[PDB]
Amino acid sequence: YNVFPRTLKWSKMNLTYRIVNYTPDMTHSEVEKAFKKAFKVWSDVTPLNFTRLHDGIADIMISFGIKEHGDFYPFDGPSGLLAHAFPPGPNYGGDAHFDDDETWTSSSKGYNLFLVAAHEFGHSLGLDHSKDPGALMFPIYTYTGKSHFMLPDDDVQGIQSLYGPG
Amino acid sequence: YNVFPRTLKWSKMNLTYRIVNYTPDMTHSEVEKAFKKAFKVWSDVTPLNFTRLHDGIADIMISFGIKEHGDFYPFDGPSGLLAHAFPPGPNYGGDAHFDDDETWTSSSKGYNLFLVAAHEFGHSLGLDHSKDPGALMFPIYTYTGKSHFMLPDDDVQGIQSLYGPGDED
Amino acid sequence: YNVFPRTLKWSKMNLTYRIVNYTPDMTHSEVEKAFKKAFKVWSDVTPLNFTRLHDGIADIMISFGIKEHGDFYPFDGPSGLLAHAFPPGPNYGGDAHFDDDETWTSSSKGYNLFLVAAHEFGHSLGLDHSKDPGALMFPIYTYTGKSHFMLPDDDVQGIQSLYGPG
Amino acid sequence: YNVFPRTLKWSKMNLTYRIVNYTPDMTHSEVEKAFKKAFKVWSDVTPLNFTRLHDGIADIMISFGIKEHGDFYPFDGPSGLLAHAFPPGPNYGGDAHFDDDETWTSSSKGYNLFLVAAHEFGHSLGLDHSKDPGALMFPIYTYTGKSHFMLPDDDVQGIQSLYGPGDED
Ligand SMILES: O=C(N[C@@H]1CCCS(=O)(=O)C1)c1ccc(Oc2ccc(C#C[C@]3(O)CN4CCC3CC4)cc2)cc1
Ligand SMILES: O=C(N[C@@H]1CCCS(=O)(=O)C1)c1ccc(Oc2ccc(C#C[C@]3(O)CN4CCC3CC4)cc2)cc1
Ligand SMILES: O=C(N[C@H]1CCCS(=O)(=O)C1)c1ccc(Oc2ccc(C#C[C@]3(O)CN4CCC3CC4)cc2)cc1
Ligand SMILES: O=C(N[C@H]1CCCS(=O)(=O)C1)c1ccc(Oc2ccc(C#C[C@]3(O)CN4CCC3CC4)cc2)cc1
Ligand SMILES: [Ca+2]
Ligand SMILES: [Ca+2]
Ligand SMILES: [Ca+2]
Ligand SMILES: [Ca+2]
Ligand SMILES: [Ca+2]
Ligand SMILES: [Ca+2]
Ligand SMILES: [Ca+2]
Ligand SMILES: [Ca+2]
Ligand code: NA
Ligand code: NA
Ligand code: NA
Ligand code: NA
Ligand SMILES: [Zn+2]
Ligand SMILES: [Zn+2]
Ligand SMILES: [Zn+2]
Ligand SMILES: [Zn+2]
Ligand SMILES: [Zn+2]
Ligand SMILES: [Zn+2]
Ligand SMILES: [Zn+2]
Ligand SMILES: [Zn+2]
Repeated sequence: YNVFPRTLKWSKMNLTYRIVNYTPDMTHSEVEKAFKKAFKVWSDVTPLNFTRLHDGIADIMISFGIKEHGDFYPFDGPSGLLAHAFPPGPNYGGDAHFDDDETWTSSSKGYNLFLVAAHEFGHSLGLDHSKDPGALMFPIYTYTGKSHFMLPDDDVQGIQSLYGPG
Repeated sequence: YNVFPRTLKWSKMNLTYRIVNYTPDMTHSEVEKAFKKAFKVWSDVTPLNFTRLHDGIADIMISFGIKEHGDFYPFDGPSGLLAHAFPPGPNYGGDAHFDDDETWTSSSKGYNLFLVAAHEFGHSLGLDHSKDPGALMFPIYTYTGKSHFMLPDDDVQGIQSLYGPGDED
Repeated sequence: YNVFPRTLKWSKMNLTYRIVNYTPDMTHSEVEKAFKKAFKVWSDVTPLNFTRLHDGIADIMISFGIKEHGDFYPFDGPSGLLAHAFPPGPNYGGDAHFDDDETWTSSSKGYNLFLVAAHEFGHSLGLDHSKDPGALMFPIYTYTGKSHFMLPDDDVQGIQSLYGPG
Repeated sequence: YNVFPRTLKWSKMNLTYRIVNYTPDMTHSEVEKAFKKAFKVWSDVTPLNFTRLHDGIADIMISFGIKEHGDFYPFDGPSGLLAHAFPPGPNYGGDAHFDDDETWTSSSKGYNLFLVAAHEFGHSLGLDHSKDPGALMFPIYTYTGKSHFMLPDDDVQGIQSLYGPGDED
């Protein structure tokens, strides 16, 4: 027999990402910074490193889309589903899509992109939803106003359980 | 925290299905009996339970379509791809699609719907194709009609590696 | 230059149809009768004839589907959009899809299939929406209880303006 | 009663568009200037009006995507198909898609976004490809950058056969 085995973790520590397109809501510079900072969340506590490619295929393809946007898991217009990502693996594995029917922001007016991305990249790297209500991997969006992100211990233990400490 | 599970499987034992639409080739009643039996192939041999829904969102959405019918697996007219099913997962996950350019039956003629459905529902549950030529999960159609259907050992081991044996008696 | 020319009418009077699949809500016999009767509406007042095929390609392919069902014009779950059809032409032209997230009926409990089909086949044959509130080609569903359908004069004039009288 | 119109065209002169997302290759501002100019190619020469929407449902939804991006017209990486647009109609009708595996510019380098958009928007409005090698609707990319853009006669005749000339002065 055969089952469908999942890829439980990336078998390499060095990963690439490509920002394929850009939301109307934020500057390219703001978007870029949000994603760089969201990857940093995970690289800061593991041996994982993240390199941005401008062209061609990277492990983690990032794009913004609305409704049916190419994977038959359509988004839903404003609110509800915010974004989704695929777990580790080839092709669509690791990739992240953000519903551009949301208003994305570098602060408080709409969804904070850094925080939603950081959550999504947890998925990209092998983490499911946490049941701990303080966790970044908890299913619900929270934005504290705080200018300095610290990754909650539950997420640190989760990611470390896959990759070890940095 | 939670890491994703080891294999694609359902994380709950109680599953629902919906017959979204029906083939011209057989009565509603024959289609329903075929699919009920196909699920029982798997429930008999694990702790899985299957309940039919008449409408709304079920885990396993069953439908009959031809050519482009809403995914990346277009059908191809008569013979060829008979049907396909998505592995366990949300939305399209677990769904089962049957090519209605085939002849579906409850006999030895055309393609026996019970047998192809039993096969497809292994995919819906987490089994890919087997290489064991006696396996129900073998990717080639073979008709048998034994009064008491026995699931081949290779399929019993595959499915129980995913969900365990359920009540062994 | 080129525009995209529409096919304004079928260039043949004899047309075929295929019922590809069947709703859960009605017997095959009931469904069959509804479609036969809905075609009859248009054949009764024009030289058009309709032949049912069981297999292969016919001019008017009839199927029931939910959500995304193969043409990127998805249905919408219960209520709202009931069905849609394509105007005359090859391939998808003439075809009719019915949203099987509606309850279809031979009477009053849910949508009367005969009446919605008859409307859809008006589209299949080259008619747009009527502005006359009594017309079968008016955009809004009405079901009178009446056991005997008579096609409103506005629709008779519309279809005849394309094909002539029977 | 109403028979369908003779050609695929918009049955209203006031049309809206939405820039759903943006290419990495150019600033928001450059992208907006390119598209505004592309629409003005057609509004200058018919009674058509185009208004930008910042969100929601517009007649013409513009977006940048790669490979499978939600239709039956997957992109193909660099060169090849540059972009495609649906003819006038509801939902996908009028929408314009640009392959972001191309290099989009506001110069002679890569593919000039203004020119490819001007071309695509003819499709969004009801023009198919022309055989006139000097036509904007010719299916092959050619760069010119004349300060005052003149729409070629073949494209003026095509578009006005659909919507008339608007104010001729
Ligand atoms: O789409 C989403 N949710 C649902 C999916 C199904 C459809 S639905 O249920 O409507 C929405 C979705 C929701 C949230 C999300 O990203 C998330 C998830 C959790 C957080 C968080 C948090 C914090 O408490 C706030 N700070 C202190 C502790 C911790 C970290 C920083 C932020 C973004 C990403 C996606
Ligand atoms: O889907 C539909 N409508 C909308 C489309 C956009 C989404 S929405 O606006 O929610 C619904 C739709 C609606 C209706 C429909 O079929 C129709 C349309 C009109 C009729 C009618 C009628 C009658 O008045 C009743 N009798 C006496 C005169 C005449 C004929 C017999 C019946 C079915 C077919 C499709
Ligand atoms: O679509 C199908 N396969 C290919 C078609 C060609 C195009 S493709 O090559 O992509 C896939 C397809 C789909 C479903 C199928 O269902 C199947 C698969 C296997 C069987 C079987 C069998 C037995 O040998 C007969 N009995 C004794 C032992 C076992 C069990 C009972 C029956 C139906 C079989 C084939
Ligand atoms: O995708 C495209 N075409 C093919 C690519 C190969 C795959 S395919 O063969 O399917 C289609 C494609 C898409 C958009 C294009 O935009 C176009 C099309 C034509 C032009 C032009 C031109 C001129 O000659 C230059 N100037 C003087 C006269 C005219 C007008 C101004 C510019 C952009 C051009 C090509
Ligand atoms: Ca990937
Ligand atoms: Ca949303
Ligand atoms: Ca087939
Ligand atoms: Ca499912
Ligand atoms: Ca057809
Ligand atoms: Ca509906
Ligand atoms: Ca390309
Ligand atoms: Ca549109
Ligand atoms: Na947005
Ligand atoms: Na069939
Ligand atoms: Na139904
Ligand atoms: Na690009
Ligand atoms: Zn997606
Ligand atoms: Zn999540
Ligand atoms: Zn399918
Ligand atoms: Zn199979
Ligand atoms: Zn359809
Ligand atoms: Zn209608
Ligand atoms: Zn496209
Ligand atoms: Zn073109």
